[PDB]
Amino acid sequence: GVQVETISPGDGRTFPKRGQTCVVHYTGMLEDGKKFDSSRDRNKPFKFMLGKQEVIRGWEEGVAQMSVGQRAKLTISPDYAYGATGHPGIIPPHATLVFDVELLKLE
Ligand SMILES: [N+]
Repeated sequence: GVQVETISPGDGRTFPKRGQTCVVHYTGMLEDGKKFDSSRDRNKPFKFMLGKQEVIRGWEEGVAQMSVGQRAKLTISPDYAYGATGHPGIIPPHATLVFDVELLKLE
């Protein structure tokens, strides 16, 4: 599943609901700490609509437990990310992913 650990608290009241657009900044890493993706490097926030499955299951379930303004570390198992096949060339098979995610606002 996905484990959510707080890095900096959000408002503790406003939680994402299915259908809303989450605007986040994130950095993805492999178990070892190797960065594979980061909206922060592109200095452009990433947006996705909750419930539309346009992101991995771990994001759908983990970001829904975060509140606006919160920054958390999500540790995601293979079955909630890219599974056995992974994404050859970027993500290994059966990879446990770690994401540093900050929820900036909801639209
Ligand atoms: N995959």
